[PDB]
Amino acid sequence: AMADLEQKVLEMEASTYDGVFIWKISDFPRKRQEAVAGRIPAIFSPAFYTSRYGYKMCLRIYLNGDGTGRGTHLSLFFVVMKGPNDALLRWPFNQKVTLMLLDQNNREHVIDAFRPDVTSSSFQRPVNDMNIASGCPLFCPVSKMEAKNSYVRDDAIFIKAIVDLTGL
Amino acid sequence: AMADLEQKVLEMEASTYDGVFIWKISDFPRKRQEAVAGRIPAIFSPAFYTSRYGYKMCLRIYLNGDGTGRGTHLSLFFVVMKGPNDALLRWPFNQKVTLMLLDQNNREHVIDAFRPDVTSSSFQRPVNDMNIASGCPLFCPVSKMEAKNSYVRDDAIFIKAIVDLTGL
Amino acid sequence: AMADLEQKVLEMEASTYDGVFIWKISDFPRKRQEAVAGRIPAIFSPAFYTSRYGYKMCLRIYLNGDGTGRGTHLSLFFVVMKGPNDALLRWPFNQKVTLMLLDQNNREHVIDAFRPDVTSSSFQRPVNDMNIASGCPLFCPVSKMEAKNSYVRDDAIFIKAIVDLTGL
Repeated sequence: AMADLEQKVLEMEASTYDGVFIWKISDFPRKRQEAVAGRIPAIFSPAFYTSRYGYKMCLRIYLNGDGTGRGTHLSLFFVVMKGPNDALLRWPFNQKVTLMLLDQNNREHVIDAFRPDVTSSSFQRPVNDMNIASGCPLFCPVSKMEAKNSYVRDDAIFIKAIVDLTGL
Repeated sequence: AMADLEQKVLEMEASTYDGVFIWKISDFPRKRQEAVAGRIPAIFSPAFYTSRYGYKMCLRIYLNGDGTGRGTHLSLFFVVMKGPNDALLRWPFNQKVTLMLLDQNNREHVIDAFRPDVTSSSFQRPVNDMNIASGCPLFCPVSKMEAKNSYVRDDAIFIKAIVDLTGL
Repeated sequence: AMADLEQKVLEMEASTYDGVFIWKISDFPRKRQEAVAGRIPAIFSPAFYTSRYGYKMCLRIYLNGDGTGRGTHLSLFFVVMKGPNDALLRWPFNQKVTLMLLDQNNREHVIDAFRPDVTSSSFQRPVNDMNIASGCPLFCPVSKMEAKNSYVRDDAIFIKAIVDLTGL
């Protein structure tokens, strides 16, 4: 209950309530290796929300890829989580989501966006803590970022997510 | 102790600073019974604020009623609390307050509102931790909500408070 | 230890993310003496930010003065701190800053403002936890506030900082 409180505090510290989230991933080189090695393929980010009492969401990343991108790309996914106020929200979750890998030279960010499918189980009201993730298996070529460039800086990268709030 | 810190974290986690607060009350059936039994007549909600450094407030609810509503209605009250920045605020507190019991079918919420009386002890600058509560003794007939309907769902209800910020 | 987590909780509780910060200093008389006595000349305030992922900053105050104000005035300084997202921000920090000592009678606040100098090391990207502070050595005559008046009330004063967000 100390790592539980510690974890809670850590979660609160990272939460945002306007649909915009910036996830700094430090110790990049080590985590990158742990992915390549197959020890820790993926990492979950802290949770964030669409509004003070809105949808609860988090991100999941595979530094060395997943599925169609396994070993060739950085795969990034969006996750709808069971939120405390789900009973008050509209389902399925259907807000457009934009995912980005920030260029720390601020000249060319890697960006992609997707429209949730109303028929996918990924966006129905959560029964478990997290619904099945969905996103970009081929988000970024390992060569592009990682292998230097301006995405990795001082052994860290920044992932940014923007959830369109239209209709909320 | 660890109970002190843990309590602070919970408070911080529930705080809002824009005059809007949604209070989710879980274990509704049990709490409802504890009120009917007379063991725990009322419950206080976590605190929320009108602005980052605004008035501090909380709600107090009697699942089996208080005063004129005892045994017949759900009584809901508003409470002005001693805030850390009270010295910088205007007194008496005189913002219009709207109290709601949310319909989880989102079609017919129970709603009431009141205008604080500048002559009431309930709204003067707090001397004690909490001023005398003020609100709605006959907020909602026990029959309406509670006894099924669409207010209680999966053993929980949602109370919402909106403090008008005109002039702040 | 616990003091580590307790400290983090304290910092989170005080943080703001819109460039506006109000610092309540309690036990004023005692702290004032500790300054006059030379035991504790300065005090740092909790940190606050320009935006959710913006610059990290704090204030430093000398209740009995510093440098040109030592012994005659209250000296107040602004501090740019190493922030978690500095890599994504523009450097040097060059936002106009307004510092205030609030009149609790709300009629005459002590106010001053300054323009960061793009050539000062105080505003370059932080290498250490905190850059050199800069601000107002002659912010307020010890006679004005402190010595009574309406700045000190119930043994407390309020310092307010407003960071102009133009261009951010």
